[PDB]
Amino acid sequence: IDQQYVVDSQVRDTVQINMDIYVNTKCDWLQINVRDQTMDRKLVLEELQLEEMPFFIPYDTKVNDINEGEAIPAEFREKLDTRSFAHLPEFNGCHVFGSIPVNRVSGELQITAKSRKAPLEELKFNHVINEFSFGDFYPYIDNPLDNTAQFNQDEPLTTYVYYTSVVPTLFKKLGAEVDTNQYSVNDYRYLYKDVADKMPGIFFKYNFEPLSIVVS
Repeated sequence: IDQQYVVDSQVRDTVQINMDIYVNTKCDWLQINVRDQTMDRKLVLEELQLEEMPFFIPYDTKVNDINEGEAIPAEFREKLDTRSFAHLPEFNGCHVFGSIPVNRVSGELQITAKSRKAPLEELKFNHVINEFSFGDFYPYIDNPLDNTAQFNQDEPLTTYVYYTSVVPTLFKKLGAEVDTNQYSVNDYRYLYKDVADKMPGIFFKYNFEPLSIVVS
């Protein structure tokens, strides 16, 4: 097995963004938007499920603002109920998950407060990314943001921005019909005082590289 760079001929027009995230805010305060070069902000309503949860950071999850044994405050381990398989505002949470078809062009997925705006007290953008991927899942996949979390109990209104650069791949062991992609990422954070982008939140910027990696 060897991998080679080739010209991204046959550029697909669209790609699915797959997401499974916990946000430390109740669902009904949240809005999720997509925008790209071609279009103005489109509200993502029907493509995602938003479900109330007690916010928690799962095990086997990188806790990725180490700077600001165990970094998870034991307060934020998973709460259970008899039918798992009403809390402190510390545990306000929303499980956001689904797959969104977007144009395969430079764009951005935004999770922010609905905005005459959510009481800051209620807003906390601590989050856990269980999945964030592009295209069809495949056995070799290794997404940088999967199983990661950011939290800061002292900075709830922190804005997190991820810049993801997406590379389409052809694994000859899988076929060309499967929409396989991998990405690299660089990360930014902004304190609320600086942001006061005018509304804070969690932002995934994405662009698609004009090459492919062929795996033979």
